[PDB]
Amino acid sequence: VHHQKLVFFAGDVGSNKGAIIGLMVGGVV
Amino acid sequence: VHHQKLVFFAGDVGSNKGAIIGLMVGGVV
Amino acid sequence: VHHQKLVFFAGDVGSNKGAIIGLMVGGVV
Amino acid sequence: EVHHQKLVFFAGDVGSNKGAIIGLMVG
Amino acid sequence: EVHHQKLVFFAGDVGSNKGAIIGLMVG
Amino acid sequence: EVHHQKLVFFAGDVGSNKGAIIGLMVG
Amino acid sequence: VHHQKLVFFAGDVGSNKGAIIGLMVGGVV
Amino acid sequence: VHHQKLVFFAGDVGSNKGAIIGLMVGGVV
Amino acid sequence: VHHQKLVFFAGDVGSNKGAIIGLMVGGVV
Amino acid sequence: EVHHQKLVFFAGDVGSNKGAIIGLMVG
Amino acid sequence: EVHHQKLVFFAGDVGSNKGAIIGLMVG
Amino acid sequence: EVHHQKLVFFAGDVGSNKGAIIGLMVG
Repeated sequence: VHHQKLVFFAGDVGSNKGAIIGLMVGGVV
Repeated sequence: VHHQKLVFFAGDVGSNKGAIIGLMVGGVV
Repeated sequence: VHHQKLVFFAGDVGSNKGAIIGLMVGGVV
Repeated sequence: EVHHQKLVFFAGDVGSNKGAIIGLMVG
Repeated sequence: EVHHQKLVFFAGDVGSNKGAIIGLMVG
Repeated sequence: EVHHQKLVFFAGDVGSNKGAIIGLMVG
Repeated sequence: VHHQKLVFFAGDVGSNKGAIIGLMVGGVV
Repeated sequence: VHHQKLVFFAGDVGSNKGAIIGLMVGGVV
Repeated sequence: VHHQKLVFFAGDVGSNKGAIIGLMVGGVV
Repeated sequence: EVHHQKLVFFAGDVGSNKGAIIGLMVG
Repeated sequence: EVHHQKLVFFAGDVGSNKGAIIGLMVG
Repeated sequence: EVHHQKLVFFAGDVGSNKGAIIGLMVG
């Protein structure tokens, strides 16, 4: 089982007001 | 089982107010 | 089993207020 | 048993409240 | 048993409250 | 038993409160 | 010759995002 | 010749984001 | 010839983010 | 002669500008 | 002659500017 | 002749500027 670079941003990210999650298994975001 | 670069952004991302998730298995976003 | 670059953005992304998910198996978004 | 909820209420303006507004009421 | 909740209430303006606004009420 | 909550209330302005605003009320 | 209480609010006004004008003779609102 | 109480609020006003004008003769609001 | 109490607030005013003008003859608001 | 204007542009979000956005251009 | 203007631009968010944004440009 | 202006630009957030943003440009 190999998980790598599941979300990849090659450029810039200006503003995050939401959620950025690699792997989401449980909980509330 | 090989998961790589499931969401890939080659350019810029201005603003995120929502969700960006690689792999979504459970929970509430 | 090989999952790669399931959602690919070659240009820019201005604003996300919704969901961008690579692979969606369970949960509520 | 009540668990794992997200609630997003009132994205715009609310003029007047003369009653009750309650997020979570238990019992 | 009540657990794991997120509540986001009133993203804009509220003019007037003359009643009750309660986040979490237990018992 | 009530546990693990996040509450975000009133992101904008509130003009006037003449009633009650309570975060968490126990008993 | 006598203008009085042309707009009368006996109760409460929650929010105004528009125009409330007594007497409108010229201009742009 | 007599202008009085052209806009009358007997109760409370919660929030104003617009215009409240007694008498509007010229200009831009 | 007599202008009096053109806008009258008998109760409270919570917040103003707009304009409250008695008499508007020229200009930009 | 150009006078007495009010301009309210872009009440929501703008994702991306790659061109020109100009309030007032004279000459 | 250009006079008496009010300009209210961009009430929400702007993600990315890669071009030009100019309030007032004279000549 | 350019006179008597009010400019209110960018009430929310700006993520990224890679270009130009100029209030007033004369000549």
